[PDB]
Amino acid sequence: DDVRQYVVRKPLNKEGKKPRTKAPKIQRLVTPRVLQHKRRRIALKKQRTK
RNA sequence: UACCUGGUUGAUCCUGCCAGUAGCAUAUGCUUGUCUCAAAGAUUAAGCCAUGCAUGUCUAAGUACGCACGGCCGGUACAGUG
Repeated sequence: DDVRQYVVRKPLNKEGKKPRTKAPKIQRLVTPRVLQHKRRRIALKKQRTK
């Protein structure tokens, strides 16, 4: 199940302003940037072993 | 600039100190137009202190769900400034 769907968005409301629905930034989530950071560390292990 | 002068005697030559003489540091008195640099609560009390200030800090890169903002797009997890 993708946790991106189940984030409880905050239903803001105020006068003279367009409707707003804020959601928090999920922390400790596996993303293509996170995976590339583990690949970089493994590559440096190869470099200083060669 | 490697310098002396007055004072003991009726007069003399000495010993010897007193006073004079020049700088330099603190205080003080009188006087003071221009211009440059410039010390300044050490001395006595390392005594006592009203009040204000003298130490804070964010980049692309630790953590943003403050609508606090003008503004995107609207199922976009997080647009940005903060």
